[PDB]
Amino acid sequence: SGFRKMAFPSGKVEGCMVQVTCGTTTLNGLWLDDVVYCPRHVICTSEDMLNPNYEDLLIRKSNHNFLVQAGNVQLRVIGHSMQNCVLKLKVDTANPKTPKYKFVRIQPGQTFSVLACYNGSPSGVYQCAMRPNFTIKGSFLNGSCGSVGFNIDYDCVSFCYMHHMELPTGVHAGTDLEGNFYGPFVDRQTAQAAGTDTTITVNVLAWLYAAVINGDRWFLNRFTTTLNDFNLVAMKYNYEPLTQDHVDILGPLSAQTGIAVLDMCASLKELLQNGMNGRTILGSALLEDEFTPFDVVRQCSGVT
Amino acid sequence: SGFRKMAFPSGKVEGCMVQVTCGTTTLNGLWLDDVVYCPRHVICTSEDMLNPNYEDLLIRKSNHNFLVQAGNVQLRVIGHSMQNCVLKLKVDTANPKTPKYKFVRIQPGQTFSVLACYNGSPSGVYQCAMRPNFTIKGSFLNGSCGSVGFNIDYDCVSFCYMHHMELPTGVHAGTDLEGNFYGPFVDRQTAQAAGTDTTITVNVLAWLYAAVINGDRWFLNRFTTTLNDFNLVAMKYNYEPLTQDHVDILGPLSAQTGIAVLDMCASLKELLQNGMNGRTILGSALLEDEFTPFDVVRQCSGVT
Ligand SMILES: *CC(=O)N1CCN(Cc2cccc(C)c2)CC1
Ligand SMILES: *CC(=O)N1CCN(Cc2cccc(C)c2)CC1
Repeated sequence: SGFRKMAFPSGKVEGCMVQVTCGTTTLNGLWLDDVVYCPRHVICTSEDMLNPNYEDLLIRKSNHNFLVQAGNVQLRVIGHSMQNCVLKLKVDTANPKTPKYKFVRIQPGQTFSVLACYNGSPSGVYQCAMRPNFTIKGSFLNGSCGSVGFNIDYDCVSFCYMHHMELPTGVHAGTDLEGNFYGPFVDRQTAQAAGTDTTITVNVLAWLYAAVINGDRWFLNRFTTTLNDFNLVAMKYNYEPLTQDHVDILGPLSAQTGIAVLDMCASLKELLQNGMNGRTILGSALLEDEFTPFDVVRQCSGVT
Repeated sequence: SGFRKMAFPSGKVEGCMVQVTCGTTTLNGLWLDDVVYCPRHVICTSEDMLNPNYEDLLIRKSNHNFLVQAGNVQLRVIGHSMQNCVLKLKVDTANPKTPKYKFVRIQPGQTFSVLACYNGSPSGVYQCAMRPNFTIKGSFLNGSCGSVGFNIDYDCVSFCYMHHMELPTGVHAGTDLEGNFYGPFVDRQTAQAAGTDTTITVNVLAWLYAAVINGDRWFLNRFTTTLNDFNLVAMKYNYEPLTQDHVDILGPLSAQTGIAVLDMCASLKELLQNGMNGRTILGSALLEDEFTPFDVVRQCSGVT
C-alpha cells in the first residue's frame, strides 16, 4: 500500500552520461554505442544565444574541439554531425554500459523519469510529465542541459527527452533524441511564452483510481455524468477534454475497483466544483495529473 | 530553476539487490562485500507471523535453505546469523558492484531515497522522510520487503533503512542495516498503531526558502516572531517544536535569500493560521515537509 511519485531506477541511464565541452561551454551528453548525443547549443557562447546560426557556428568546430569525458577517461571523437537541435559525436569506443534502448517521441500527458546531471555526473532522479503545452516542470540548473528523460520496459530504456532550455517563467523545454523540440520552442534566447498549462484529465482520473485502491475514498459520490457533460466542466477548469480513447485506457482500473469511468468522472466533477474543503488525497491537497493509467497499474501491480 | 521531489540516482544500490528465498517466502536482500542482508521474517510462513520465535525458527534453517540469486546467477551461502531483525548471509563471492558504503541510523525528519524492489529486481525510486512517529510513507507491495533506503555523498552510499512491515493504516516500518527497528515496531502481525504524525517544521521552512529561491514569494509577509511565540503556533498545528539547532541549520538558506529565519517563521505562522486560500507553493497546496535544509541546498546548488 501507499502511492508515491516514483521514477524508474536510473542505473542504466547513469552508465550513459558523459561530459561534453566545446571551448568554454560544458554540458551533458548521452553515450549509446559509439555515438554521444548532446544539445547543439554546446557550440555557443552566451553571446551566440541571441540569434545563433548553428550551421555557421559548427563550420568552425573540428572533431578535436568536442571534449568528451566518461568518468575521468577521455573519448576520442572521430566524427560529428548536427541532426535538428542535437549534435551526434561519433567516438572510437562503443559504450560498454549501453543498455537495450529506443528513441521515442512522447505525446503530451505521458510521464517519464529525468536523471538530472551536471558535468556528466548524476545528481538526482524525478518523475515528469510532458505538459499539454509541451513544456515540462523540471529541476534544472545551469550545466544540466543534455540531461535526459526516459521510460524503462523491463530491460529496454526508451529515451524521450533531452533538456535544452528554461523559459523565463521557470518551466523547461527540450527535444526528443532526434533533436526535434517538443512544442514550438527554439534553442534561441528569445521571447518564448508557454501556452495554457491544462490539467491532464485522464491522469487525474488514474490517480483517483490509485487513491481508491490505497483506501482514500471520501471523494466517491452518488453521481454519474456523461463525457459531454463532464467535458463542459473540464473546459471551465482548463482540464483536457476526456475522449472515449481515455475511457478505454482507464478500463483496467475501472475493472479492478468496480467504479465505472463515468462515475469517477462525476467524482472529479464535484471535486472541481466544490474543491477539497481542506481534505487531502494520497497526501495531496490538489488533483495530481503526472501519473498515467499505465503508471498507476505498474505501481499498484509492482512491475520490475 | 524549478524544485522537484528528487531521489538519489539508484544505480549503485541497483547493483546490490538480490532475491532471497527461504522455503516458500521470497523477498529482497542487499549484497555488500560477501554478506547478504535481509529481513529475518524471510524464515516465516504467514502462520509464523502472529507470534514468531525467530531464534527457534532459525534452528530449523541451514545455509543451503537460503536461496540467494543475483540476476539469474545463484550465490553459495557459507554462513548465516541473526543480528536484531536482519539476517546476514555470508556468501562465497564478494559483490563486484559493492559501492563505498556506510550503515547509518537516521533521526526523524531526515530524508532518504527508497529503491522499491520485487524478487531482487528494481521497480522504482522515490524520496521519503523518517516521520517523527518513526514510520515512513512509502509505496510497498508484498515482495518489497528488504528494499532499502539510502543517501549518497559523492561516491559513498549511506544505507539507513530496510523495509519490513506495513501497519494496518498503510504506513511503513523498518530497520536500519543493524536490524534495529525505527520506533517501537516489532516484526510481528500484531496491533501496532503509529503515534501522531507531526509535521517536520525545519523541513517546511527549508522548502519555503526553496520556494523563494525559485520565485514563489506570495506568502512572504511584513511580520516576525520569536521561537517561543512560533512554537505556541507549532504545538497547536501538530508541528515539531523549532529549536535554535534548527535555526542554525537554516542559516545558509537565510544568508542566500536575506530572509531571517524568524521572519520565515512568521510567514509559516500566517500560513498555518490563514491557510493557502486556494494558492500553491512550488506546485503544492499543502506545506511540504520531506525536504531537509541540506536537500534544498543540494538541489538549489546542483551537487553530484
Ligand atoms: C541547461 C543548461 O545547462 N543551460 C546552460 C546553457 N544555456 C544556454 C542557452 C540555450 C538556449 C537558450 C538560452 C536562453 C540559453 C541553457 C541552459
Ligand atoms: C514487505 C513484504 O514483502 N511483505 C510480505 C511479507 N509480510 C510478512 C510480515 C512480516 C511482519 C508482519 C506482518 C503482518 C507480515 C510483510 C510484508
